[PDB]
Amino acid sequence: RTPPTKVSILDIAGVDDTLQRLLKEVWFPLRGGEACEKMGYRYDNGVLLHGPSGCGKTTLAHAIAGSIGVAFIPVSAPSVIGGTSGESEKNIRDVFDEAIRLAPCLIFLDQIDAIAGRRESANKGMESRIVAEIMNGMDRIRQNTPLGKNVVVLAATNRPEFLDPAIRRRFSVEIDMGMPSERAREQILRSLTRDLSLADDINFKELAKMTPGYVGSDLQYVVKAAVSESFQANIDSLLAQARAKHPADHLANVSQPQRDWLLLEAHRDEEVSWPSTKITMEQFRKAVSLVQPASKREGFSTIPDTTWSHVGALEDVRKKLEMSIIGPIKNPELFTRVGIKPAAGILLWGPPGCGKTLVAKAVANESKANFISIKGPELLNKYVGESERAVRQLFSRAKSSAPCILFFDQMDALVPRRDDSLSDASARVVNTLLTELDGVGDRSGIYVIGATNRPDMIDEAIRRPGRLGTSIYVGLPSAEDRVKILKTLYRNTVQGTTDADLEKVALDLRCTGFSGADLGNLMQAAAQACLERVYTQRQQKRKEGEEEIEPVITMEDWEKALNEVKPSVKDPEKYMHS
Amino acid sequence: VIGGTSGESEKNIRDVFDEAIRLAPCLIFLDQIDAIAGRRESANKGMESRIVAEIMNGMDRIRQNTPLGKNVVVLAATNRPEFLDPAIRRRFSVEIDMGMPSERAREQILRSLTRDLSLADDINFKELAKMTPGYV
Amino acid sequence: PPGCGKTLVAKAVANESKANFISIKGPELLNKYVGESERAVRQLFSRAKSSAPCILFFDQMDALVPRRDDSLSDASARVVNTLLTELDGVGDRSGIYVIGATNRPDMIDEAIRRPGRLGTSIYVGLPSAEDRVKIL
Amino acid sequence: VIGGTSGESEKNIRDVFDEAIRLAPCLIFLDQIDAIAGRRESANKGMESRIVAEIMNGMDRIRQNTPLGKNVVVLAATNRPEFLDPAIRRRFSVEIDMGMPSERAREQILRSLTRDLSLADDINFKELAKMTPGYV
Ligand SMILES: Nc1ncnc2c1ncn2[C@@H]1O[C@H](COP(=O)(O)OP(=O)(O)OP(=O)(O)O)[C@@H](O)[C@H]1O
Ligand SMILES: Nc1ncnc2c1ncn2[C@@H]1O[C@H](COP(=O)(O)OP(=O)(O)OP(=O)(O)O)[C@@H](O)[C@H]1O
Ligand SMILES: Nc1ncnc2c1ncn2[C@@H]1O[C@H](COP(=O)(O)OP(=O)(O)OP(=O)(O)O)[C@@H](O)[C@H]1O
Repeated sequence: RTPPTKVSILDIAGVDDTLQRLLKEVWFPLRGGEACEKMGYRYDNGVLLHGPSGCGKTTLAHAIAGSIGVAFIPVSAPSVIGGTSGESEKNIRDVFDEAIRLAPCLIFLDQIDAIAGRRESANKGMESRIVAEIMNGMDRIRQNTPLGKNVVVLAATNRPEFLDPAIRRRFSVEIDMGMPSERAREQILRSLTRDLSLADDINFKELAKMTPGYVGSDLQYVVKAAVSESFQANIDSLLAQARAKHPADHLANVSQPQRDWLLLEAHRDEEVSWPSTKITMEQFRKAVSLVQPASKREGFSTIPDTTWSHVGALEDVRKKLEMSIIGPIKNPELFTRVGIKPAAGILLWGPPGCGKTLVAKAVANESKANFISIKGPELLNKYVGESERAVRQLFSRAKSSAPCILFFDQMDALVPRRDDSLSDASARVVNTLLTELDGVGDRSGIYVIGATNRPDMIDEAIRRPGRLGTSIYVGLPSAEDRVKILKTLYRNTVQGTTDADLEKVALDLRCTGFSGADLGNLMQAAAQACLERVYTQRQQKRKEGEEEIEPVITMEDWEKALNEVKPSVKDPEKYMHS
Repeated sequence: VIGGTSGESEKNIRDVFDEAIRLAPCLIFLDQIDAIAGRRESANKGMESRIVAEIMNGMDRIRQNTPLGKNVVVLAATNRPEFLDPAIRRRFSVEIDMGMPSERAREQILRSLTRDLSLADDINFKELAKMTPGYV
Repeated sequence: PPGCGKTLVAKAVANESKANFISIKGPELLNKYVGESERAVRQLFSRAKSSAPCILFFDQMDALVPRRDDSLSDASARVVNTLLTELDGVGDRSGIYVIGATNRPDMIDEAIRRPGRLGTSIYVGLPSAEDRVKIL
Repeated sequence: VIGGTSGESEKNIRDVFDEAIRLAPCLIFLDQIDAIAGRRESANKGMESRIVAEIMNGMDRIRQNTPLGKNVVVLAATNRPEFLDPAIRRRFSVEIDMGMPSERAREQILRSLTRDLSLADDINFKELAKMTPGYV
């Protein structure tokens, strides 16, 4: 005999719509058994729960059992497997036999991909036999049902693709336990906080709002993180106290962590009373900063220290970018009220080294959003079915977590291989990419940025609206802009700043025919010439006559460097026309 | 037809064909054939390829015995012709396409299901069937 | 031109005839398998044949058709040849009318353009005032 | 002959040859040989090359045993000679070309089949054969 367990039903929240559906399907057959028997109509047999790990699949099942008050038969993935080749099958039979005999009951199959995976992926004669046993059992239930047998088979899996298509057909009802909403997260936070003494400054609503792609397990951890952060005060107190009881002078210290450890080791049997303190909103923010879960293994590239102050000029472009990306992320209220859908993607095109890569990062930084950079051919594999699968995976990861900027550097590699016939592998990848782009427009958060030094050979299909429609040109031909760039570069030095010198340098003819990369090089060249002057002068004086070093840079150094240096890019006609 | 040990499956296929040829007139019905005989290139198992071979051998045996007084017709049902091995496709001669279900057919199916239910007078199964395009 | 209402015109014709309509768009045809692509195309025509009158619509044909004038691969060659074969077959029996649409006409094989296949080349545009007000 | 584990395949080949040499007179028929013994350069698997080796070993064993009273002839059928490994080609001595059925050949085949039927006087098998292009 196996009676039900006592689990809290008030623990799970944020699953309003899904729980309602589950109720409808499970309540009628289990609770009103006499009614269903009289009518003669047939009901729901199998309920499959899917979604990521730690989503509360096992808990939901346990809760449902306890709440209804029916008999719970837990079937875990390795619980039925025996030693001899026959005991496993015998046990499966006994499980189903006892289950049909005693009613009402709930059979729960936790982690089903370990028992019934694809029969083509299993070359063993035992695994295929087990799948067959399950099928046979399912049929037996269906036949017995009109008498008074009431058993519902619940099941939980982490991946639907690994399951055998045959068992998928057998199971009729499916519930997706995915990613929660703002309201849902708020509820989860309250459930966890329930046993804690929160301060008045804590607003769970604010936490929930500023918590984008976090799951039930993640929120659980954020609460735990806060607990550890608060108890740092007690650690400091103990350290001071220990250094007074056992001084040990300066013999116990070589470093800081080691000395702390040693003091505690000496104490051992010393019991201390811990005061119950309340948590602040500041402690939660600190805890949040140190958390990185769920989509941590994705390959999340951290945002650099690049701001708008690092980019000289391009003020028009800055404003346009703010509208498109920062507009929807920071002000969702504004967009919903006016009536327009949020963006999908932009394309940065123009001459090399003009700040395209920088702009992408800068925008990501500003928005305080996530950033992923895939450059040129970082997709392709040696196998026949991995490149396409990988692309699919990227979009799946992006869909799961948002806000994020997906950056594709040098699209000049993948896109031109369409207009002229070359390969089959390249064809499959680009077609999958087009497919993935089309399959996303509603439920944004993921903004795709593309960059290319060559706008020439690219397929018009990719350019079409809904895919990468906003074509932003990054070029450089004006005087005012150059002065701003010079100031921006010479801003990051640390007396003598000299503004007048910067303007004059910009005015010169040689400077007119330059680019961002060229100006950077000029600055470096000037610095090198200055070093030569400092070295020659200092060595002569020290040897003949130790003095001080002068890092100052005058105009003579700039003038000499300017005379020598020549431009990189020659013809702008190629970029503009094509 | 699938068993536990690597040999019982093949033995059963033989027994099925043997009893079938012995007793006549009969109709052998192979329901869902893509699970037994899929493409031999897509099956990396040594048992699956062996089963396809057993079916082929059985087919030949029937052809030889036939002029005596053996009358057996092999019916088969599949959901997808692409998944079937081109070899077995060649063996089978007659093909019938049971396509898109009709208005009349849907009406009949609805009646079969409703049979145990107490329907009201305002319900017109004919109207339901008409406004039900691509449902199976 | 791109986005002139090709889909709308196609539906209007189909609706008026009170006939069936099937729409297969560009890359929503391609699979990972090799020998299944040709069998799938055969299946589409078989389904269309079974339920006639029907209009078979192919949106954005710029993908499949240009891979003839220049030697790319073997897979693309088989698919296009099967398509040409399927088109030639349907003409006397009829009931199934194939409509193709593309925003780009340049690189296309003249063989597909020949009368009896996709021979009737109709040029479409969008320059009307009344329509623009409705869109706004 | 192919099994599940890496060894059962080879064991079976041995058993086939062993039983065959023991019992005489017999005819061993290898149907579709390019699937078992293809070119060893085109097969990057360590199992396929090993199987070709097993066949070669078996062939030698027969030659040695022969002067006692062992009478076994190995027949084989293939669709393409170019796909076969040059090594096995050398082992095999006699070759028969079963070519394309011409107008004359088709006429003969028709007669073979009609043999048990009561044909009318208006039937000219010669006319049928003439107007039957690519039939096997
Ligand atoms: N939605 C949720 N609400 C509240 N608590 C949750 C939720 N999801 C998980 N938890 C906490 O995390 C624990 C793990 O839940 P559970 O084991 O049911 O997840 P799961 O999806 O079944 O994981 P797996 O399928 O990998 O076993 C629970 O004991 C619970 O305390
Ligand atoms: N406006 C700018 N401000 C600061 N640095 C710049 C600017 N433009 C170019 N650079 C310098 O050029 C380098 C490359 O910039 P970025 O990669 O963004 O240019 P790009 O247009 O992507 O061309 P490419 O990557 O092909 O060189 C950076 O390391 C940066 O120091
Ligand atoms: N996704 C859609 N599919 C079909 N019709 C649409 C769609 N969106 C809008 N419409 C209708 O068509 C008109 C807008 O025309 P639109 O510019 O979308 O060209 P279309 O040919 O209809 O769409 P598409 O170019 O995507 O095929 C509107 O009056 C609207 O009622």
